[PDB]
Amino acid sequence: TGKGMKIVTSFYPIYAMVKEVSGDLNDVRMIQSSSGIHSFEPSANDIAAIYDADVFVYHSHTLESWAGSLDPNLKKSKVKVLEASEGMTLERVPGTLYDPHTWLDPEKAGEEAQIIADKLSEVDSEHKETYQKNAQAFIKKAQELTKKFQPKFEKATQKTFVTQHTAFSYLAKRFGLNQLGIAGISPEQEPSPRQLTEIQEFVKTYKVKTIFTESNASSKVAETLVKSTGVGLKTLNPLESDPQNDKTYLENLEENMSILAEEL
Ligand code: NA
Ligand code: NA
Ligand SMILES: [Zn+2]
Repeated sequence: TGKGMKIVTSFYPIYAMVKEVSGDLNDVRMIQSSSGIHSFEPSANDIAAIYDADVFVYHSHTLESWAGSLDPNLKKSKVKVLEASEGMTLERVPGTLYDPHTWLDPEKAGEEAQIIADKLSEVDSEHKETYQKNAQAFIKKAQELTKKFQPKFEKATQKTFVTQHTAFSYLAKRFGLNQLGIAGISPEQEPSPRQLTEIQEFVKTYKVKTIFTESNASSKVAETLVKSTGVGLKTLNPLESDPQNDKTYLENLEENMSILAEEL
């Protein structure tokens, strides 16, 4: 063919992971309206752009809540709608609600790459070879990232970190670390400020030096935490936006894995 399969994609970890699985094969574009995956709701335009694509790929029913309820066979469409984490077992929001933030655990990015290739290679049978090997490398350089880093986080310099929202729960757990998010699983679940007072002392108790913000401006509520008791601000990417740059997906995961481990 002289085109490829037109493929729409919810947000970055998906963008990057379909693109890595496809290599040079398909027309992979991202819903790229822009805003923030947790609170984002597709315009009539994006909806029509989905129904217009050959393939649409999202992360999970627990994140992109519109997606279930996309109705191609009714709205006269022929999209393959693909939930890339389908089957993947998600941890419950602690103590109904589940943490979607898989992609940040190198192993789990790996498993999601696979699912992608599988579903892609049933939909576009010819290119099964290209998908399964692109994914295969991916999972391989992911298992290697886990290996490079397991010792880093072993040597500790103690455990705990605090991030702008609750995104690193899966990373942290794969590495013996424990995290605290200023916000809940989504950035719009902001503290209280009774919660703010607790997290304030958590910084003290567990003796934490850097609060990790994002660019993604909407945490003054973090800024104002150096700007209270304690000190120290550094930015840590949950990969919900794309940084663009050139870097691969795993290259960006690794880069923020640097930052976090270097902080010890
Ligand atoms: Na479908
Ligand atoms: Na092929
Ligand atoms: Zn998030």
